[PDB]
Order: sequence, then structure tokens, then C-alpha cells
Amino acid sequence: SFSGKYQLQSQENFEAFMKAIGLPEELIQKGKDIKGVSEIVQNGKHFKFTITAGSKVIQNEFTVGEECELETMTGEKVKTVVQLEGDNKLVTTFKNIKSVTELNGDIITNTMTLGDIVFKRISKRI
Repeated sequence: SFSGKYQLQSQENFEAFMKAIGLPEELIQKGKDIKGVSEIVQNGKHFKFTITAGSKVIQNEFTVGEECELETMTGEKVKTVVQLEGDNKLVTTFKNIKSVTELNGDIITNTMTLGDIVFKRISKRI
């Protein structure tokens, strides 16, 4: 069940992922200490998610199966549609990033693999 407000506990590769895409060392060292609340609201196919990322709040929505324009960090828009397996895995290919987001009980992993980089957030359902 995806309807919940999931706050960040243990963050693996924030320095290696953010410098590989295009972000500053000041916002990497500021947002590593800040535990960000990553909201997800499932209706069914529509998913309205609100990520509180450091200072600025970045909110977007995808429809499962049908094409969706989500904001990428370096650019502006990316056509990348999510497939839902088992009521737990949200799998998509973003800007060369395999975003594998599995729900295990009352947590959520977000494993964004950019080639050799493995960016693993572990955010608990709160």
C-alpha cells in the first residue's frame, strides 16, 4: 500500500549521484543532513507524489501505463512511464537511470542505478 509520508533514514550515494547528473557541492552537503519527507498518494493508475528536497518542494504526477512528463534535475522534462509489479515495485528508465522503488512492509527503498552508481535511499513509512 503506497498512501503514506516516507521520511529519509539511511542515504547511500548522494555525493556520487548528484555530481554525475549536474548539482553543486553546497546543496549536496546541505541536503545529506536534512531528512526529506517523500510523500506518495495512490488512487489507482494516477500517483500524486510530493518530495520535500532540502529547501525547495518538487511535486509531479505519473499515470501507470500512459506517458507522463516528470521534471528531471539537470534538464526540465522527461517522458518516462512507471510499471507497477506486485503492488510494491515502481520500475522506470528516466534520464539513463533505472529507478527501482520497492515497498518492503512499512518502509520504501528507491534504488536509482546510473551505470556504475547505486543511489539507495531507505525511507520509513511515517
